[PDB]
Amino acid sequence: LPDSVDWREKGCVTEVKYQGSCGACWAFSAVGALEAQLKLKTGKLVSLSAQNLVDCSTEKYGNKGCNGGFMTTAFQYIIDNKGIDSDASYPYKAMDQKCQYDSKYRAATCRKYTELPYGREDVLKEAVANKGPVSVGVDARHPSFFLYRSGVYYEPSCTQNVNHGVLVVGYGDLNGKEYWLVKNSWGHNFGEKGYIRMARNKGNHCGIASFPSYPEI
Ligand SMILES: *[C@H](CS(=O)(=O)c1ccccc1)[C@H](CCc1ccccc1)NC(=O)[C@H](CCS(=O)(=O)c1ccccc1)NC(=O)N1CCOCC1
Repeated sequence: LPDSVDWREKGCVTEVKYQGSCGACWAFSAVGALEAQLKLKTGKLVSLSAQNLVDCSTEKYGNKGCNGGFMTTAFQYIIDNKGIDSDASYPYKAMDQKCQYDSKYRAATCRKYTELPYGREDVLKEAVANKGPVSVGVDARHPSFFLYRSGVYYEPSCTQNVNHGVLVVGYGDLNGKEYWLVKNSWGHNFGEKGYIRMARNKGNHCGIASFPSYPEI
């Protein structure tokens, strides 16, 4: 395993998106993971439809559109549905709509997904390096998270009580302090150009390694 990894360098991460008034962070976290796999298997990088998950991966999957969801059930939907549209053909309107999936504009498919063991940052590291970007949940209820702008984020009062779905696109160390490179979905005005570096190997800080998962085409 390399001392550091940044899947952006490998051209496997689309542009940071802005979820707006719709709390579909789970939707963005899920598509982000698939996008990296689509690129890794077709040399083509395309933003996948988050709206597609918000309108179609609903009750049967335990998801509530703009009111919250699960990355794993989002993957199962893509498998059951055998496809998901691209952002271009099924744009993000930031609100729940009637499912408008159209296989004519399918951009990717999913074969299965894997959930990693709870709290194991060493397994997450091995996955991020060898498999690609991993979808994880983090405790982002503290203001210190919102006010973030630079450096390795460390919040003493963080817990493993996750509530926000995001994407781990790499890891490394900045001045001795280890970190996870996390892509957020609050626009480019958050942290450093939409990303945030979170403390690594600090006892599953903010529960970043609590519920990791990634898709496989
Ligand atoms: C996205 C997070 S957000 O940007 O912090 C946000 C804060 C406030 C309002 C909107 C978004 C999203 C927010 C849900 C929400 C909550 C309250 C009001 C409106 C919207 N969070 C979720 O969708 C999470 C994602 C799953 S997780 O990463 O927390 C996780 C937990 C357990 C195992 C694995 C991963 N899920 C939910 O919030 N819910 C609630 C509804 O039922 C489905 C799951």
